[PDB]
Amino acid sequence: IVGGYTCGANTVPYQVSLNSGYHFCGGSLINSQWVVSAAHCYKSGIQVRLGEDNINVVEGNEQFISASKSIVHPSYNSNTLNNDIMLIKLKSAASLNSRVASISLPTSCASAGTQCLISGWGNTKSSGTSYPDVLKCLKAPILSDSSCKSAYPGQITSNMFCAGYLEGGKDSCQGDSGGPVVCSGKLQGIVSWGSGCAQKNKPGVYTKVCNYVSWIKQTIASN
Ligand SMILES: [Ca+2]
Repeated sequence: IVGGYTCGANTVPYQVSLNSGYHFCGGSLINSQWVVSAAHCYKSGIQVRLGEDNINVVEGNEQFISASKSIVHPSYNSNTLNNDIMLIKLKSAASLNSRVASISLPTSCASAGTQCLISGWGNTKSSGTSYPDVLKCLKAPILSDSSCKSAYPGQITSNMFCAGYLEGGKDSCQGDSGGPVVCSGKLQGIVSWGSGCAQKNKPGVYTKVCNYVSWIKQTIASN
């Protein structure tokens, strides 16, 4: 997250870290046994880390649970990042409490102008690299589809939305991928892609979760 603020420990209780020996992507806990993330975060050997703030220090509220099954969206296209969403089943159910909690799926899509909370452990610089140990937060609005398509001609599908600031300076970034965009208490987006981080006229692009709720529910019901 570039241009954000330190969330505070366990104030984003649905945020997870995906770990394969190191943090590599975020995700969101959507019930006690399932996480949603970005398909471009797929790999084998995932351990899901819940209840994290500092990802390098054991602080006392963590739950570390390995994945038993990953399901990348059937129509994921790694060249265009269309349908950049996957589901991860945990080997055992998490213990839910005030600091480890699920986030609700949306019943409707959020409109442009809605303010959302984006969070993650990704790079905090637009030029260069600096990776934080603690969770960073950013409040940002959903942008109109016209402004999103004007920023990224030929690249925005119906399964994507833009959020952020056209002036630059505030954005998600590398390492935030897969993490949540929460608006009015619902998961509306997944950190997916962008050109660089926090550049002028290049806002973040997010998977539009409201388009996937039927697939998510059906998949969980059968796996
Ligand atoms: Ca920790």
